Amino acid sequence: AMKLRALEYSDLLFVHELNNEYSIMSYWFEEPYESLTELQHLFDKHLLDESERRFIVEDENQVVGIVELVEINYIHRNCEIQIIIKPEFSGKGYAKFAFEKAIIYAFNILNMHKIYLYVDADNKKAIHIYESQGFKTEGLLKEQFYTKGKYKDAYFMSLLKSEY
Amino acid sequence: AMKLRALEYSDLLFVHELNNEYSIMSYWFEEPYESLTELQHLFDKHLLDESERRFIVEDENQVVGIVELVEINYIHRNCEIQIIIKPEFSGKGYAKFAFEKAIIYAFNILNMHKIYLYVDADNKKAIHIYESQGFKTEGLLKEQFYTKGKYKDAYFMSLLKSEYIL
Amino acid sequence: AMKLRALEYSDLLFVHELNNEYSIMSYWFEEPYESLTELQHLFDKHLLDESERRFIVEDENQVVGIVELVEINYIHRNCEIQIIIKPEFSGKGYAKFAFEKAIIYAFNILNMHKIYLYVDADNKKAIHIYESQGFKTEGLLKEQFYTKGKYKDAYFMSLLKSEYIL
Amino acid sequence: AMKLRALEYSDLLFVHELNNEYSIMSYWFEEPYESLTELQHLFDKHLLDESERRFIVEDENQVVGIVELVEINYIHRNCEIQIIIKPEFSGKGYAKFAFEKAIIYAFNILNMHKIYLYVDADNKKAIHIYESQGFKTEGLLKEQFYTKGKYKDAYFMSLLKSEY
Amino acid sequence: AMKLRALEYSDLLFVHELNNEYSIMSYWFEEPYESLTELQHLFDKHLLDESERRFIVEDENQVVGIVELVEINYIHRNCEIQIIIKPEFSGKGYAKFAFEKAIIYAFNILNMHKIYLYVDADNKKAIHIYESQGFKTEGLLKEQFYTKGKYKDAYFMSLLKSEYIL
Amino acid sequence: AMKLRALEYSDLLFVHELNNEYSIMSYWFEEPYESLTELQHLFDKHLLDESERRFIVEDENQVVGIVELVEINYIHRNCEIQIIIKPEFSGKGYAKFAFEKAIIYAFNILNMHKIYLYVDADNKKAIHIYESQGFKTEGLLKEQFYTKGKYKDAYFMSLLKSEYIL
Amino acid sequence: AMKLRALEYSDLLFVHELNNEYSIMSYWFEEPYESLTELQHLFDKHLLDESERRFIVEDENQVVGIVELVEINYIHRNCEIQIIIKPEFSGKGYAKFAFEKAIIYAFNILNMHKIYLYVDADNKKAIHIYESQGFKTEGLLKEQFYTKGKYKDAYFMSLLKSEY
Amino acid sequence: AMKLRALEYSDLLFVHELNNEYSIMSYWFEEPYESLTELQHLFDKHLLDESERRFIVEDENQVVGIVELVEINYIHRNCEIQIIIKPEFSGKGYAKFAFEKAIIYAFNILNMHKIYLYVDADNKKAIHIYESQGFKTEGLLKEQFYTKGKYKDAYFMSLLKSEYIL
Amino acid sequence: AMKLRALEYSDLLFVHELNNEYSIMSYWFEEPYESLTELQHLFDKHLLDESERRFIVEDENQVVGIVELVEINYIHRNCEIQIIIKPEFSGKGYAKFAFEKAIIYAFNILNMHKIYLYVDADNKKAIHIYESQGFKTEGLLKEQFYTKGKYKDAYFMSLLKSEYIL
Amino acid sequence: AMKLRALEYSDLLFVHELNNEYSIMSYWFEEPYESLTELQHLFDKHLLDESERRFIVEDENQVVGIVELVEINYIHRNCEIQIIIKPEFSGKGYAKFAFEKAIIYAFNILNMHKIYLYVDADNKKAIHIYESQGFKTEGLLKEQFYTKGKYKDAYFMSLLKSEY
Amino acid sequence: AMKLRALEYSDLLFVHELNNEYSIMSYWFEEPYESLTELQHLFDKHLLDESERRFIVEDENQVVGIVELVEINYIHRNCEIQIIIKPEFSGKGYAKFAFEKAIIYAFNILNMHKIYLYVDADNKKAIHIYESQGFKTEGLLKEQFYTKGKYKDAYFMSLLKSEYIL
Amino acid sequence: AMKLRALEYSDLLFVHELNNEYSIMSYWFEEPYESLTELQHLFDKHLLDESERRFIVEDENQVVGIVELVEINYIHRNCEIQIIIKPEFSGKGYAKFAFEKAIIYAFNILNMHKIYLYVDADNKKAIHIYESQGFKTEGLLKEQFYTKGKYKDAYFMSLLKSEYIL
Repeated sequence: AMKLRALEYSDLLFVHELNNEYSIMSYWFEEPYESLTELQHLFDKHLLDESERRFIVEDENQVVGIVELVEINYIHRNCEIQIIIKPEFSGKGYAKFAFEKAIIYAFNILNMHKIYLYVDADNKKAIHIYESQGFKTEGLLKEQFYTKGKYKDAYFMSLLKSEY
Repeated sequence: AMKLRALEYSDLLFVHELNNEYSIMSYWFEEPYESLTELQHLFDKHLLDESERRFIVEDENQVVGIVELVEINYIHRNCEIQIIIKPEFSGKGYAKFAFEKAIIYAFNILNMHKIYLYVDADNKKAIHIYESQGFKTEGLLKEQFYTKGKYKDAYFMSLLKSEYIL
Repeated sequence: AMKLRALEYSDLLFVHELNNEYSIMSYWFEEPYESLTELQHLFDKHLLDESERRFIVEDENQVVGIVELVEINYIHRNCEIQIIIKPEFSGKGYAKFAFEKAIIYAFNILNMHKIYLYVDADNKKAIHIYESQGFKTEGLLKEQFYTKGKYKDAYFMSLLKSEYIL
Repeated sequence: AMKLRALEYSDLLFVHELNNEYSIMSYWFEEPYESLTELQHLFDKHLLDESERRFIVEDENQVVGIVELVEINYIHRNCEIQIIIKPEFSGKGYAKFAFEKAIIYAFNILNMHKIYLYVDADNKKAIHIYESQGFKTEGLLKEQFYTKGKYKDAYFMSLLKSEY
Repeated sequence: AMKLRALEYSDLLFVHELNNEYSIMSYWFEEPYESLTELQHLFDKHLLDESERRFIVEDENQVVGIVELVEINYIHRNCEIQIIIKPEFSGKGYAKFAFEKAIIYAFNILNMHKIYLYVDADNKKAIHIYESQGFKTEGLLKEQFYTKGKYKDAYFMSLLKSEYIL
Repeated sequence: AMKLRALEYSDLLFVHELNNEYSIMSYWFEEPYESLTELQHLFDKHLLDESERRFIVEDENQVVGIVELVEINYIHRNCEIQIIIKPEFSGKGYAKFAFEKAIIYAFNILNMHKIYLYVDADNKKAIHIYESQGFKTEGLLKEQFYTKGKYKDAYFMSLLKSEYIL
Repeated sequence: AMKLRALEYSDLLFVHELNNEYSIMSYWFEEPYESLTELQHLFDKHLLDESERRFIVEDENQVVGIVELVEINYIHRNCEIQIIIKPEFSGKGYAKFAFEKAIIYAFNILNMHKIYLYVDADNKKAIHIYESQGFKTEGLLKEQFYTKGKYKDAYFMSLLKSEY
Repeated sequence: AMKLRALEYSDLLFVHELNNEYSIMSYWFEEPYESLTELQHLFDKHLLDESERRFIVEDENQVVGIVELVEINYIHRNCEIQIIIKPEFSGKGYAKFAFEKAIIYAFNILNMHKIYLYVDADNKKAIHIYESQGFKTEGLLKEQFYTKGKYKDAYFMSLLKSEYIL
Repeated sequence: AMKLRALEYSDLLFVHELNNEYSIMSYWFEEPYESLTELQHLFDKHLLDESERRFIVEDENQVVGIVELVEINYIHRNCEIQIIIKPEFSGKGYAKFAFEKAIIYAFNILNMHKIYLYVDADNKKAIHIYESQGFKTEGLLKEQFYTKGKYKDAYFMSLLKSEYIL
Repeated sequence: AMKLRALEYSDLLFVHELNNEYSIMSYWFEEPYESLTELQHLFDKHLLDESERRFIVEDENQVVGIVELVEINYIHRNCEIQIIIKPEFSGKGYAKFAFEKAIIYAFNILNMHKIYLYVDADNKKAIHIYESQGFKTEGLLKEQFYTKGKYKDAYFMSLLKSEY
Repeated sequence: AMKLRALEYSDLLFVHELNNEYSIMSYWFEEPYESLTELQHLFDKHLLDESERRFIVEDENQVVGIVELVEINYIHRNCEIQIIIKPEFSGKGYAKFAFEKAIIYAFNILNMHKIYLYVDADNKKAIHIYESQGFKTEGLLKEQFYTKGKYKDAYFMSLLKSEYIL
Repeated sequence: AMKLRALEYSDLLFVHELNNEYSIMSYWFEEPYESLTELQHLFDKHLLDESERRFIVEDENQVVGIVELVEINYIHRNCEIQIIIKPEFSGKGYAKFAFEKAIIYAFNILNMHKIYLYVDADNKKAIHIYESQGFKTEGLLKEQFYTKGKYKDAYFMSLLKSEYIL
């Protein structure tokens, strides 16, 4: 049994660890540096931010990951989606479930018209996970991000509600 | 023995659980997403908001639900009513008790002239529970809400004090 | 042994209970709805309010009630008096003692020239308890309040210092 | 032609003068002392106070008086009414018009159930003005106010909507 | 030539005049009382309120009215519409132009799915002006408002984008 | 024609001058140093201070002086009175009129039971001006103040309301 | 062994009790009403108030009373003195010691030129305690205070440093 | 002679006009609604925002347009570029000059590694103006925006510094 | 005719001119750098600072200098004195008048017991002006200050009230 | 006649223009972008900043330039010096005078022990102006700044008080 | 083994004890009165005050005293020094160690040019302890302080870095 | 196993110790004085400061040191690097690992173009530890700092990314 539940202050500890792991943040072009105090101040800052919906992917025993619908625009009705499953719990398909539930939330609850995401071109794993759900590559932004000491190309992929 | 009491800060932990259940919030067109900190900040924000009266529905042993009189207008003397009995305690008549007690509170204490509510046209259970108390359908707002990925119609039902006590 | 002391923050919980009992509040035309947080914010708000003196009525064992000198005007030298003894401790004469001590505080310490009160015209018990101390009815405000789904009249009663010393 | 219009900051000057006249304030048990700065701070303080409705009685040429519905309670549905016409403009029936318009506002707009007022027992003028409109004496509060160096009795009068 | 533009702080002087006219506010169940300072503080308060879009209706020479899209919900994708053309400029078709431009703004720019409004059941002028644009009566809320000392019913009318552009 | 009115912010400039004249302040044991900005901040500070009533004494043409009812205590019902007529307008009897009107304000409007004042034992002019109105010396505080490089004694004088009406 | 020590937040509990005793406050014309919260807010308010010096009179075992040098004026170099010994500990001369130490503080530390006090004319006890230390009656303010339902005369007494 | 300067508060009025023209905003997928007060508050809000560089495009006589380097990221070293020339001054080549100067600012002063932009797939004029400077289409985001009552696709175009120096 | 009056906000423009003259600030070991805004913020900061009494020295026609009693300690009853007469008005005896008036103010109004000052050991002009009034050298602080790129000694001079008036 | 005077709010207009000129800011590695509002907020922010001393170089008629002693450290007793003369007024030796006066201020008034500065290696003009006053090159920081689309080397030069 | 370390908030309890001892504060002309809350607020106030360096003097087992470098001026490069060793730990040479360590801190870390102090002319113990380290009497300020009900003279002593290390 | 992590508030205590050791700070020209409260306020102050990246150097068991990338400039793309390994854990090579990991962070994550540092010319150990990683001396700032009662020269050393990848 797996579920998605709103992010809570009490969970920031977990979110702290993830945000300070190099391997995880790198694949998503993030910086693996964030004090718990800064994370808590950011949680408080965006407490009423209706452009974001940060969730927690939880299995039958503990929290396993995070999934975020960010840049939620209510005029164009689209939003970016980000998924991060801790490598400790990779091996059990949590990413696909979290992705499906996040898509269902964005379309059926937030009434979004389109979802999009940026994925490292070399991250064929996540690329295939996304393609399985109906996401189609719409762009190839070359040298759009800098990580591991090099500029990396990123696929801009997306999915329309009409296609879902 | 059942009662309604004022919603307390200490009760938010329960309300939180209800505000994140998809099945519960859906029937009320709400969004099943709210951090405990957000709920607390909102409680603090509306602490002195006289347009709201959020009661907790409690039974002989523990809390069971929440009934709220919101959008209380004191010029037109009307307010919206919302009921949410946790499914764990469903089928015990708590909904009817809480709804009737809230009607009495609105008419006899708040001196309201009219009460109204929006109910999904498919929730015949709630429509019947409301009709039993005297609420009559006054409108059908088609595609008025959006839930479960579809636009849902809503009966605007209401009850007048004159119809409730003559 | 009975006494009156100043209302303390730590006492608010007791007050909270009283402020949510419909039976206690209705006779005083108040609304039986108040979260503990709202009561605490109100206590902090009026902490320096010199127009109010809220005393706790305590018996030999525990707190039994509340008395209040509100709307204290220092130019006209008068103030409204309110008393509430929890029904659990009713029938033991606490209300008369609290009324006497509050009158003494108003006249001898606050240097008030007059005390007044509103009492439901049907509440003959409180009316006689007040008349015993010399409070005389000076007005009949018809339909002055709304409670229990009906408009209620109220006696405006009062006692001058010149009548208290005579 | 006479009218009632919401009180404005720009009118406080007038309200200042009235509030510092002994003869006027005395009949209404008020204190004839108020700096313009204090009056402006009080106007700002009660800007969003929904328990009050302060108006201005204006004739065909200038402002003549003030009329206030205060202590507006929306549970018991009643409020106190106060009227003050500057003596310069006494002689033309402005008080009766202002009173009638204030009653109409309280009953037909604020949906009030009862209106009440305190009037000095010796103020037979205002007493008769009020009795003409249907107000009935409900109480005689003796020595309820102190002015001109003596305690004065005050009639508590009122009018129900059913009677109006 | 007629246009709708964003409401500006400098325009409040006009809005003030409209917010204190009994005849205008009555048909919209509003209260004809608002100090210029209150209106300014409210404008400042809702400056960043994305649930509102308050347009001023202007003609070839001067301002004539105000049309507002309020209660903009971005989940259910619906909003309420309100029109007020000053009587001085009535009978010139400004109301129809402003209403149609506001409908277009809501459907084509705000990406709204439905528009609705409350109209007094006696204001057949406004009911007809709204029916001409495609609005259909979806409800009759009896005694829903209180104005001119009487409880007034209100037609809940609405228009769907699907019905407006297919 | 002479009058007393409430102290206004616009009057502070006048006050400023008086508050920087050594001759005027020394007799009242004050310090002749006060920037206009400090006086304005003090006026704003005590704007809502109900313990003080600062009146301007105005003649037929211009402002001539200041009178003050300070340390107004509403439990003991007394207050200190202070008067200062600019030497430019001295000798015309303004001080006696201001004293009489201030006493009348304290007794008849503020409902004071007693008025008191401090006056330099050498200032026989002010002493006689006070004794004319019924103020009687109740104390001689020796070396109570320090001015002009010397410790100065002061008469504590006062007048009861019972003596003022008799 | 007796001592005087600066008033501390931790001692306000004691100061609370004293301030709510009718018999004690009455003799000093104070009002026997004060919540602990108000007392703490007042302590915080006057934390940096250099016009006051509030002490605590402590014996060999516990706190017994309070003594305050208030209205400290540094131009005229004088201040009012107030002493309150809890009746429980009356019987042991704590008031005389506290008074002497407060006088020594005012004169030798604060460099005051004169000390004064108000004492109820009927309080012959405190009057004699003060006269023993050299205080001389300088005034009789009749009906200066109101307590126990009556106006009471108060002796204004004082002591110069030159006389001490 | 044409130039680019920093956006000043005094310029906001001009911006205001541009930000309320439907024709100008629709092509950039913006909403043509913004009170002057909101624009001023936004200018003050982002005054210290180092992620944005908003320049005014000025000609020999007056201000003609705006250019903007927004979403400036200093880790990945890229930023979005936006340009708007008022239609009154269109056809004179101002847009190309502004684009060139903004690219030069981004690459030579901000040390950016890449610039990118969104442009409506139908706006062939802007597309060619961008392609002239070396911006190459890297993506086609279908139904990425909503304007004029229709979902619109957008080319994601961009230019690297290595292509600009080569 | 010469006088000393309280320093006013409006006077800062003059003080500014003096606070940026190297020759003036040097003899007083101050730094000849201070923006008008800094001077204004400092005036506002010390507005209620009772440890300072900053007088402006004025003549028959215009302002000429500034004399200040700073570091006013009310336990030890001593304060430092500083004089600055603008060179334009030098050689007219303004310094002696201002210094003597300040001494009188300190001893006779502030009730100070001792006055002191630091003076450069080379400024024999100031040393003599101070000795003429009774100030006696009590210390020689070598290399106590740093000005004109060199460490300068300073005479600590002082005057007792007992020595000034016996 | 030339002088240096403290920077004033009223002068920020001038400072605005200079700060938005590309040629000037480039030689000093600054960014030629600054709104007048931002400049005023920065002036207010550093109003009490004792680590800075910003002056204005003024000739017989108008303001000509700016000179700043920044990063004033009072432990190590050193500070950076920056000079900017508007090109309109280049041709009259204002830079040398401003530099000399700033050095005199830093050493003789601020009691500094050492002054230092960064100058573009290609800016032989300013380099020689500085060398004339006794400044000696202590370092060559290669690619220390980025301007005009290229990394530029900067001479770190300085002057001790003992050498001055 | 002895050391000096920065004063910590947790250390205030000790400092409090020293700030209320008459014998200790007297020799330093301080007032033996300070609530723990006042001391804490002052510590918080001067938390970022670079003019002060308050060290605690600790021994092998526990805290023993406090040594402070105050009035640190960074233009003239001088500061005042104050030592207070609790009498319980007197006669063990802690004063000399702390004073010498503070001198070293001022000259070698803070880069001060001169150190000075005020000492009661009767405290020959402290005068000798200071002379042993090189401090030389530079002034005699008579009646400069007031303690134990008498005006006390004070030696202004000081030490130059040039005299300490040549 | 050794690692670098982000500096946490809970780590400040460790930092506090290091920041009060004269031996550790002197080599980095810092002052060995800092209360824990000041360090906490500084951590909170720079919490959102993107110009700094303060890492803790941790070994297999406990925290051993600190490394810092400060003065991070994103236009010129450079930053200063600082390292401090507590002497207790010196000699185990932690400093070289921390330096390498910090350089990697600056170049590969922050995208820095150059790193630089100041090191005491006598600290040959740190100089060689830096030269091993490719840092080359670019300047000799003589008498650039003041510590241990003497002015000290410092090597300005640095490493480009082009040299790090080559």
